[PDB]
Amino acid sequence: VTNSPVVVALDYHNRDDALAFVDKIDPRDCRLKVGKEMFTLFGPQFVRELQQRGFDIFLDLKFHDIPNTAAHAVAAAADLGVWMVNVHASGGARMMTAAREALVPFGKDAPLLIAVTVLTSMEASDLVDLGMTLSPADYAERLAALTQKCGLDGVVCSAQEAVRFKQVFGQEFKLVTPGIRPQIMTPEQALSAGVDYMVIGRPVTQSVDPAQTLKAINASLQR
Amino acid sequence: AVTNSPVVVALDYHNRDDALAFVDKIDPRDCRLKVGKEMFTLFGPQFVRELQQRGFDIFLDLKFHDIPNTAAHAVAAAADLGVWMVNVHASGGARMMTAAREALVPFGKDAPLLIAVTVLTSMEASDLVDLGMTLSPADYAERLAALTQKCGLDGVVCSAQEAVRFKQVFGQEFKLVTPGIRPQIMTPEQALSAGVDYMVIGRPVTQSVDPAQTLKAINASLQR
Repeated sequence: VTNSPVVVALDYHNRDDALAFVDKIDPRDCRLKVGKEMFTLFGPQFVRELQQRGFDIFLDLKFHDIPNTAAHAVAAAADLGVWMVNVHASGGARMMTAAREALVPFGKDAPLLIAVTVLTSMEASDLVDLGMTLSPADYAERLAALTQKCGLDGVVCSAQEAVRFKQVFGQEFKLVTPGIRPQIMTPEQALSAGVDYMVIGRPVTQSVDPAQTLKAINASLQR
Repeated sequence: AVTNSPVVVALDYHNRDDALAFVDKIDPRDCRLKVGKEMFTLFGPQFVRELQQRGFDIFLDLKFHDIPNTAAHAVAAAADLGVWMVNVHASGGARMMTAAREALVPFGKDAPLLIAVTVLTSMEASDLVDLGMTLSPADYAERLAALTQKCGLDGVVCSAQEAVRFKQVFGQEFKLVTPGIRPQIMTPEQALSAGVDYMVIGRPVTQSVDPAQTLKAINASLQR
Protein backbone atom coordinates (compact mmCIF):
# COMPACT_ATOMS: atom_id res chain seq x y z
CA VAL A 1 0.00 0.00 0.00
CA THR A 2 0.92 3.62 -0.64
CA ASN A 3 -0.94 6.92 -0.82
CA SER A 4 0.85 8.30 -3.82
CA PRO A 5 -0.86 8.41 -7.19
CA VAL A 6 2.60 8.06 -8.76
CA VAL A 7 3.54 5.12 -11.00
CA VAL A 8 7.15 5.10 -12.24
CA ALA A 9 7.83 3.57 -15.64
CA LEU A 10 10.63 1.02 -15.53
CA ASP A 11 11.92 1.06 -19.09
CA TYR A 12 15.30 -0.49 -18.61
CA HIS A 13 16.99 -3.04 -20.84
CA ASN A 14 19.26 -3.87 -17.90
CA ARG A 15 17.66 -5.69 -14.92
CA ASP A 16 20.29 -4.84 -12.33
CA ASP A 17 20.30 -1.24 -13.46
CA ALA A 18 16.59 -1.03 -12.73
CA LEU A 19 16.83 -2.51 -9.22
CA ALA A 20 19.60 -0.05 -8.41
CA PHE A 21 17.22 2.80 -9.15
CA VAL A 22 14.50 0.87 -7.44
CA ASP A 23 16.62 0.41 -4.35
CA LYS A 24 17.07 4.19 -4.14
CA ILE A 25 13.32 4.73 -3.52
CA ASP A 26 10.56 3.25 -1.41
CA PRO A 27 7.37 1.25 -1.93
CA ARG A 28 5.55 3.66 0.44
CA ASP A 29 6.48 6.32 -2.11
CA CYS A 30 5.05 4.88 -5.33
CA ARG A 31 4.17 1.97 -7.54
CA LEU A 32 6.08 0.65 -10.56
CA LYS A 33 5.23 0.04 -14.20
CA VAL A 34 6.66 -2.93 -16.10
CA GLY A 35 5.85 -2.76 -19.83
CA LYS A 36 6.53 -4.67 -23.04
CA GLU A 37 10.22 -3.71 -23.00
CA MET A 38 11.32 -5.22 -19.68
CA PHE A 39 8.75 -8.03 -19.96
CA THR A 40 9.82 -9.32 -23.36
CA LEU A 41 13.42 -9.14 -22.17
CA PHE A 42 12.73 -10.57 -18.71
CA GLY A 43 9.27 -12.16 -18.20
CA PRO A 44 7.35 -12.71 -14.97
CA GLN A 45 10.59 -13.51 -13.21
CA PHE A 46 11.68 -9.89 -12.94
CA VAL A 47 8.27 -8.74 -11.77
CA ARG A 48 8.73 -11.08 -8.86
CA GLU A 49 12.04 -9.39 -8.07
CA LEU A 50 10.33 -6.01 -7.93
CA GLN A 51 7.54 -7.60 -5.92
CA GLN A 52 10.11 -9.18 -3.60
CA ARG A 53 11.25 -5.66 -2.75
CA GLY A 54 7.67 -5.04 -1.76
CA PHE A 55 6.56 -2.87 -4.68
CA ASP A 56 3.14 -2.63 -6.29
CA ILE A 57 3.41 -3.42 -9.98
CA PHE A 58 1.43 -2.16 -12.98
CA LEU A 59 1.94 -4.88 -15.61
CA ASP A 60 1.42 -2.71 -18.68
CA LEU A 61 1.14 -5.42 -21.34
CA LYS A 62 -2.10 -4.22 -23.02
CA PHE A 63 -3.36 -7.73 -23.83
CA HIS A 64 -5.13 -7.75 -27.17
CA ASP A 65 -6.13 -11.24 -28.26
CA ILE A 66 -9.05 -13.62 -28.51
CA PRO A 67 -11.25 -13.69 -25.40
CA ASN A 68 -10.19 -17.18 -24.27
CA THR A 69 -6.56 -16.17 -24.51
CA ALA A 70 -6.87 -12.66 -23.10
CA ALA A 71 -8.70 -14.26 -20.19
CA HIS A 72 -5.89 -16.71 -19.58
CA ALA A 73 -3.36 -13.91 -19.90
CA VAL A 74 -5.04 -11.74 -17.27
CA ALA A 75 -5.50 -14.64 -14.85
CA ALA A 76 -1.77 -15.25 -15.25
CA ALA A 77 -0.97 -11.69 -14.27
CA ALA A 78 -3.14 -12.11 -11.21
CA ASP A 79 -1.44 -15.43 -10.37
CA LEU A 80 1.77 -13.39 -10.71
CA GLY A 81 0.21 -11.12 -8.12
CA VAL A 82 0.51 -7.85 -9.99
CA TRP A 83 -1.42 -4.77 -8.74
CA MET A 84 -2.86 -3.56 -12.03
CA VAL A 85 -3.12 -5.09 -15.52
CA ASN A 86 -4.38 -3.60 -18.78
CA VAL A 87 -6.17 -4.84 -21.86
CA HIS A 88 -7.08 -3.18 -25.14
CA ALA A 89 -10.68 -1.95 -25.31
CA SER A 90 -10.43 -2.39 -29.08
CA GLY A 91 -10.40 -6.13 -28.46
CA GLY A 92 -14.06 -5.59 -27.76
CA ALA A 93 -16.63 -6.46 -25.16
CA ARG A 94 -16.39 -10.25 -25.06
CA MET A 95 -12.67 -9.93 -24.65
CA MET A 96 -12.95 -7.36 -21.84
CA THR A 97 -15.71 -9.34 -20.17
CA ALA A 98 -13.85 -12.61 -20.30
CA ALA A 99 -10.87 -10.69 -18.95
CA ARG A 100 -13.03 -9.47 -16.07
CA GLU A 101 -14.72 -12.77 -15.38
CA ALA A 102 -11.31 -14.40 -15.21
CA LEU A 103 -10.37 -12.19 -12.32
CA VAL A 104 -13.46 -13.11 -10.30
CA PRO A 105 -11.88 -16.08 -8.51
CA PHE A 106 -9.02 -13.90 -7.12
CA GLY A 107 -11.61 -11.96 -5.15
CA LYS A 108 -10.19 -8.93 -3.34
CA ASP A 109 -6.73 -10.05 -4.51
CA ALA A 110 -7.58 -9.60 -8.19
CA PRO A 111 -5.60 -6.75 -9.76
CA LEU A 112 -7.08 -3.55 -11.10
CA LEU A 113 -8.39 -4.19 -14.63
CA ILE A 114 -7.79 -1.20 -16.88
CA ALA A 115 -8.31 -0.88 -20.68
CA VAL A 116 -6.18 0.93 -23.23
CA THR A 117 -8.50 3.03 -25.40
CA VAL A 118 -6.72 4.96 -28.12
CA LEU A 119 -2.96 4.92 -27.64
CA THR A 120 -1.52 8.25 -26.59
CA SER A 121 0.65 8.15 -29.73
CA MET A 122 -2.11 7.60 -32.29
CA GLU A 123 -2.97 10.67 -34.32
CA ALA A 124 -6.03 11.28 -36.45
CA SER A 125 -4.08 10.31 -39.55
CA ASP A 126 -3.24 6.98 -38.00
CA LEU A 127 -6.94 6.34 -37.42
CA VAL A 128 -8.07 6.98 -40.92
CA ASP A 129 -5.62 4.35 -42.17
CA LEU A 130 -7.66 1.96 -40.02
CA GLY A 131 -10.79 3.41 -41.59
CA MET A 132 -12.18 5.07 -38.50
CA THR A 133 -14.29 8.23 -38.91
CA LEU A 134 -14.30 9.50 -35.30
CA SER A 135 -11.54 11.65 -33.89
CA PRO A 136 -9.08 9.99 -31.52
CA ALA A 137 -10.78 11.92 -28.70
CA ASP A 138 -14.30 10.89 -29.65
CA TYR A 139 -13.16 7.33 -30.21
CA ALA A 140 -11.22 7.06 -26.99
CA GLU A 141 -14.42 8.05 -25.16
CA ARG A 142 -16.54 5.51 -26.97
CA LEU A 143 -13.86 3.02 -25.90
CA ALA A 144 -13.96 4.33 -22.31
CA ALA A 145 -17.74 3.85 -22.21
CA LEU A 146 -17.53 0.35 -23.61
CA THR A 147 -15.01 -0.46 -20.91
CA GLN A 148 -17.25 0.94 -18.19
CA LYS A 149 -20.14 -0.96 -19.67
CA CYS A 150 -17.97 -4.08 -19.52
CA GLY A 151 -17.38 -3.64 -15.81
CA LEU A 152 -13.66 -2.86 -15.80
CA ASP A 153 -11.99 -0.69 -13.16
CA GLY A 154 -10.78 2.15 -15.32
CA VAL A 155 -9.12 3.37 -18.49
CA VAL A 156 -5.68 4.54 -19.49
CA CYS A 157 -6.17 8.07 -20.80
CA SER A 158 -4.37 11.22 -21.87
CA ALA A 159 -4.17 14.32 -19.72
CA GLN A 160 -5.98 16.04 -22.51
CA GLU A 161 -9.00 13.79 -21.89
CA ALA A 162 -8.65 13.50 -18.12
CA VAL A 163 -11.05 16.28 -17.11
CA ARG A 164 -13.98 15.35 -19.37
CA PHE A 165 -13.54 11.63 -18.61
CA LYS A 166 -13.81 12.10 -14.84
CA GLN A 167 -16.85 14.40 -15.30
CA VAL A 168 -18.43 11.83 -17.65
CA PHE A 169 -17.42 8.54 -16.02
CA GLY A 170 -17.12 9.51 -12.37
CA GLN A 171 -14.72 8.56 -9.61
CA GLU A 172 -14.77 4.79 -9.22
CA PHE A 173 -13.65 4.67 -12.85
CA LYS A 174 -9.87 4.89 -12.38
CA LEU A 175 -8.06 7.24 -14.81
CA VAL A 176 -4.50 6.11 -15.62
CA THR A 177 -2.51 8.82 -17.37
CA PRO A 178 0.99 8.88 -18.71
CA GLY A 179 3.31 11.75 -19.67
CA ILE A 180 3.10 13.49 -16.33
CA ARG A 181 6.02 15.87 -15.69
CA PRO A 182 6.79 17.87 -12.55
CA GLN A 183 8.40 20.23 -15.02
CA ILE A 184 1.53 16.93 -20.67
CA MET A 185 0.21 17.82 -17.26
CA THR A 186 2.11 18.36 -14.06
CA PRO A 187 1.56 16.04 -11.09
CA GLU A 188 -0.40 18.92 -9.62
CA GLN A 189 -2.49 19.65 -12.69
CA ALA A 190 -3.16 15.93 -12.97
CA LEU A 191 -4.35 15.76 -9.39
CA SER A 192 -6.72 18.63 -10.06
CA ALA A 193 -8.03 17.15 -13.35
CA GLY A 194 -8.95 14.13 -11.25
CA VAL A 195 -6.55 11.49 -12.56
CA ASP A 196 -5.99 8.62 -10.14
CA TYR A 197 -2.64 7.17 -11.17
CA MET A 198 0.00 9.30 -12.85
CA VAL A 199 2.77 7.59 -14.74
CA ILE A 200 6.11 9.35 -14.54
CA GLY A 201 9.29 8.13 -16.19
CA ARG A 202 12.54 9.88 -17.10
CA PRO A 203 11.65 12.81 -14.75
CA VAL A 204 12.05 10.43 -11.86
CA THR A 205 14.23 7.63 -13.27
CA GLN A 206 16.72 10.09 -14.76
CA SER A 207 16.89 12.18 -11.57
CA VAL A 208 20.14 12.17 -9.64
CA ASP A 209 18.61 11.37 -6.30
CA PRO A 210 15.29 10.46 -7.88
CA ALA A 211 14.07 9.85 -4.35
CA GLN A 212 14.22 13.56 -3.59
CA THR A 213 12.47 13.95 -6.94
CA LEU A 214 9.75 11.60 -5.81
CA LYS A 215 9.52 13.19 -2.37
CA ALA A 216 8.89 16.60 -3.92
CA ILE A 217 6.18 15.28 -6.18
CA ASN A 218 3.91 13.91 -3.46
CA ALA A 219 4.60 16.69 -0.97
CA SER A 220 3.58 18.96 -3.81
CA LEU A 221 0.51 16.72 -4.08
CA GLN A 222 -0.28 16.96 -0.37
CA ARG A 223 -2.33 20.08 -0.99
CA ALA B 1 16.33 -24.61 -37.43
CA VAL B 2 14.36 -25.87 -40.44
CA THR B 3 11.57 -28.36 -40.85
CA ASN B 4 9.61 -28.84 -44.06
CA SER B 5 6.30 -28.91 -42.27
CA PRO B 6 3.92 -25.94 -42.46
CA VAL B 7 2.68 -27.10 -39.07
CA VAL B 8 2.95 -24.86 -35.99
CA VAL B 9 1.59 -26.45 -32.80
CA ALA B 10 0.08 -24.22 -30.14
CA LEU B 11 1.58 -24.66 -26.69
CA ASP B 12 -1.08 -23.36 -24.32
CA TYR B 13 -0.30 -25.16 -21.10
CA HIS B 14 -0.67 -23.76 -17.58
CA ASN B 15 2.14 -26.05 -16.35
CA ARG B 16 5.63 -26.10 -17.94
CA ASP B 17 6.40 -29.65 -16.91
CA ASP B 18 3.53 -30.82 -19.04
CA ALA B 19 4.48 -28.56 -21.93
CA LEU B 20 8.01 -29.98 -22.18
CA ALA B 21 6.71 -33.54 -21.80
CA PHE B 22 4.58 -33.16 -24.93
CA VAL B 23 7.54 -31.41 -26.51
CA ASP B 24 9.79 -34.32 -25.67
CA LYS B 25 7.33 -36.58 -27.48
CA ILE B 26 7.73 -34.78 -30.82
CA ASP B 27 10.43 -33.58 -33.14
CA PRO B 28 11.66 -30.23 -34.43
CA ARG B 29 11.64 -31.81 -37.91
CA ASP B 30 7.94 -32.56 -37.57
CA CYS B 31 6.57 -29.14 -36.65
CA ARG B 32 7.13 -25.71 -35.29
CA LEU B 33 5.99 -24.39 -31.93
CA LYS B 34 3.91 -21.37 -31.10
CA VAL B 35 4.25 -19.63 -27.75
CA GLY B 36 1.34 -17.27 -26.90
CA LYS B 37 0.30 -14.81 -24.17
CA GLU B 38 -0.54 -17.65 -21.79
CA MET B 39 2.78 -19.50 -21.54
CA PHE B 40 4.72 -16.25 -21.92
CA THR B 41 3.00 -14.51 -19.02
CA LEU B 42 3.57 -17.60 -16.92
CA PHE B 43 7.07 -18.49 -18.03
CA GLY B 44 8.84 -15.73 -19.97
CA PRO B 45 11.52 -15.75 -22.66
CA GLN B 46 13.39 -18.19 -20.47
CA PHE B 47 10.94 -20.90 -21.51
CA VAL B 48 11.31 -19.98 -25.17
CA ARG B 49 15.01 -20.66 -24.89
CA GLU B 50 14.09 -24.05 -23.39
CA LEU B 51 12.23 -24.99 -26.52
CA GLN B 52 14.73 -23.36 -28.84
CA GLN B 53 17.57 -25.28 -27.24
CA ARG B 54 15.77 -28.52 -28.01
CA GLY B 55 16.07 -27.43 -31.62
CA PHE B 56 12.59 -26.06 -32.28
CA ASP B 57 11.57 -22.95 -34.19
CA ILE B 58 9.23 -20.71 -32.20
CA PHE B 59 6.34 -18.51 -33.26
CA LEU B 60 6.26 -15.92 -30.49
CA ASP B 61 2.58 -15.08 -30.64
CA LEU B 62 2.27 -12.04 -28.42
CA LYS B 63 0.66 -9.77 -31.07
CA PHE B 64 2.40 -6.57 -29.87
CA HIS B 65 -0.07 -3.72 -29.83
CA ASP B 66 1.53 -0.63 -28.31
CA ILE B 67 3.12 2.69 -29.20
CA PRO B 68 5.72 2.58 -31.97
CA ASN B 69 8.96 2.89 -29.99
CA THR B 70 7.72 0.28 -27.59
CA ALA B 71 6.51 -2.33 -30.06
CA ALA B 72 9.86 -1.71 -31.73
CA HIS B 73 11.60 -2.51 -28.46
CA ALA B 74 9.57 -5.68 -27.99
CA VAL B 75 10.10 -6.92 -31.57
CA ALA B 76 13.88 -6.37 -31.40
CA ALA B 77 13.86 -8.20 -28.09
CA ALA B 78 11.89 -11.01 -29.70
CA ALA B 79 14.64 -11.15 -32.32
CA ASP B 80 17.54 -11.19 -29.87
CA LEU B 81 15.63 -14.03 -28.19
CA GLY B 82 16.15 -15.73 -31.54
CA VAL B 83 12.56 -16.68 -32.36
CA TRP B 84 11.52 -17.66 -35.89
CA MET B 85 8.31 -15.63 -36.12
CA VAL B 86 6.84 -12.73 -34.12
CA ASN B 87 3.60 -10.82 -34.73
CA VAL B 88 2.20 -7.38 -34.19
CA HIS B 89 -1.35 -5.99 -34.44
CA ALA B 90 -2.13 -4.31 -37.74
CA SER B 91 -4.52 -2.07 -35.80
CA GLY B 92 -1.52 -0.52 -34.08
CA GLY B 93 -1.22 1.43 -37.34
CA ALA B 94 1.39 2.03 -40.03
CA ARG B 95 3.83 4.03 -37.92
CA MET B 96 3.88 1.16 -35.50
CA MET B 97 4.23 -1.63 -38.06
CA THR B 98 6.92 0.44 -39.71
CA ALA B 99 8.94 0.89 -36.54
CA ALA B 100 8.62 -2.85 -35.99
CA ARG B 101 10.13 -3.69 -39.37
CA GLU B 102 12.89 -1.16 -39.15
CA ALA B 103 13.73 -2.47 -35.71
CA LEU B 104 14.37 -5.83 -37.28
CA VAL B 105 16.63 -4.51 -40.02
CA PRO B 106 19.84 -4.64 -37.97
CA PHE B 107 19.29 -8.44 -37.73
CA GLY B 108 19.90 -9.12 -41.41
CA LYS B 109 18.27 -12.36 -42.51
CA ASP B 110 18.60 -13.38 -38.86
CA ALA B 111 15.52 -11.26 -38.40
CA PRO B 112 12.42 -13.28 -37.47
CA LEU B 113 9.44 -13.33 -39.81
CA LEU B 114 7.37 -10.21 -38.89
CA ILE B 115 3.65 -10.99 -39.14
CA ALA B 116 0.64 -8.69 -38.45
CA VAL B 117 -2.64 -9.64 -36.89
CA THR B 118 -5.44 -8.17 -38.97
CA VAL B 119 -8.91 -8.96 -37.66
CA LEU B 120 -8.62 -11.51 -34.88
CA THR B 121 -10.13 -14.86 -35.82
CA SER B 122 -12.77 -14.49 -33.08
CA MET B 123 -14.20 -11.12 -34.00
CA GLU B 124 -17.72 -11.09 -35.37
CA ALA B 125 -19.46 -8.26 -37.17
CA SER B 126 -21.21 -7.46 -33.91
CA ASP B 127 -17.92 -6.96 -32.06
CA LEU B 128 -16.95 -4.36 -34.66
CA VAL B 129 -20.20 -2.52 -34.23
CA ASP B 130 -18.96 -1.59 -30.78
CA LEU B 131 -15.69 -0.22 -32.14
CA GLY B 132 -17.60 1.73 -34.75
CA MET B 133 -16.36 -0.11 -37.84
CA THR B 134 -18.54 0.06 -40.92
CA LEU B 135 -16.76 -2.74 -42.82
CA SER B 136 -17.38 -6.45 -42.23
CA PRO B 137 -14.58 -8.45 -40.55
CA ALA B 138 -13.51 -9.73 -43.95
CA ASP B 139 -13.36 -6.33 -45.62
CA TYR B 140 -11.61 -4.93 -42.59
CA ALA B 141 -9.04 -7.66 -42.38
CA GLU B 142 -8.19 -7.10 -46.04
CA ARG B 143 -7.82 -3.37 -45.52
CA LEU B 144 -5.46 -4.32 -42.65
CA ALA B 145 -3.67 -6.92 -44.82
CA ALA B 146 -2.85 -4.26 -47.40
CA LEU B 147 -1.63 -1.80 -44.78
CA THR B 148 0.63 -4.60 -43.55
CA GLN B 149 2.01 -5.29 -47.01
CA LYS B 150 2.33 -1.57 -47.72
CA CYS B 151 4.35 -1.36 -44.48
CA GLY B 152 6.61 -4.09 -45.78
CA LEU B 153 6.11 -6.92 -43.37
CA ASP B 154 6.35 -10.60 -44.31
CA GLY B 155 2.69 -11.52 -44.06
CA VAL B 156 -0.44 -11.72 -41.98
CA VAL B 157 -2.24 -13.94 -39.55
CA CYS B 158 -5.52 -14.75 -41.29
CA SER B 159 -8.56 -16.99 -41.30
CA ALA B 160 -8.78 -20.00 -43.56
CA GLN B 161 -11.90 -18.46 -45.00
CA GLU B 162 -9.71 -15.64 -46.34
CA ALA B 163 -6.60 -17.64 -47.25
CA VAL B 164 -7.46 -18.12 -50.91
CA ARG B 165 -8.56 -14.56 -51.69
CA PHE B 166 -5.49 -13.15 -49.88
CA LYS B 167 -3.04 -15.34 -51.79
CA GLN B 168 -4.69 -14.10 -54.97
CA VAL B 169 -4.66 -10.47 -53.89
CA PHE B 170 -1.30 -10.20 -52.14
CA GLY B 171 0.57 -13.02 -53.86
CA GLN B 172 2.59 -15.93 -52.48
CA GLU B 173 5.57 -14.28 -50.83
CA PHE B 174 2.98 -12.67 -48.53
CA LYS B 175 3.00 -15.25 -45.77
CA LEU B 176 -0.42 -16.41 -44.53
CA VAL B 177 -0.51 -17.84 -41.02
CA THR B 178 -3.76 -19.52 -40.11
CA PRO B 179 -5.25 -21.13 -37.05
CA GLY B 180 -8.25 -23.43 -36.78
CA ILE B 181 -6.62 -26.21 -38.74
CA ARG B 182 -7.95 -29.69 -38.12
CA PRO B 183 -6.98 -33.02 -39.65
CA GLN B 184 -10.58 -34.27 -39.72
CA ILE B 185 -12.40 -25.11 -40.08
CA MET B 186 -10.19 -26.12 -42.97
CA THR B 187 -8.05 -29.27 -42.85
CA PRO B 188 -4.25 -29.48 -43.22
CA GLU B 189 -5.15 -30.76 -46.66
CA GLN B 190 -7.66 -28.06 -47.48
CA ALA B 191 -5.44 -25.38 -45.95
CA LEU B 192 -2.42 -26.12 -48.08
CA SER B 193 -4.56 -26.08 -51.19
CA ALA B 194 -5.84 -22.60 -50.26
CA GLY B 195 -2.18 -21.58 -50.22
CA VAL B 196 -1.87 -20.91 -46.49
CA ASP B 197 1.81 -20.74 -45.61
CA TYR B 198 1.74 -21.88 -41.96
CA MET B 199 -1.05 -23.83 -40.24
CA VAL B 200 -1.51 -23.51 -36.51
CA ILE B 201 -2.90 -26.66 -34.89
CA GLY B 202 -3.79 -26.95 -31.23
CA ARG B 203 -5.53 -29.74 -29.33
CA PRO B 204 -5.60 -32.22 -32.30
CA VAL B 205 -1.91 -32.58 -31.75
CA THR B 206 -1.30 -31.69 -28.08
CA GLN B 207 -4.42 -33.58 -27.03
CA SER B 208 -3.50 -36.44 -29.36
CA VAL B 209 -2.38 -39.74 -27.82
CA ASP B 210 0.78 -40.40 -29.81
CA PRO B 211 0.78 -36.87 -31.22
CA ALA B 212 4.13 -37.56 -32.82
CA GLN B 213 2.33 -40.12 -34.91
CA THR B 214 -0.41 -37.52 -35.40
CA LEU B 215 2.19 -35.02 -36.50
CA LYS B 216 4.00 -37.33 -38.88
CA ALA B 217 0.62 -38.37 -40.26
CA ILE B 218 -0.25 -34.69 -40.81
CA ASN B 219 2.85 -34.28 -42.93
CA ALA B 220 2.34 -37.62 -44.64
CA SER B 221 -0.99 -36.25 -45.83
CA LEU B 222 0.92 -33.28 -47.23
CA GLN B 223 3.22 -35.73 -49.05
CA ARG B 224 1.07 -34.56 -51.97
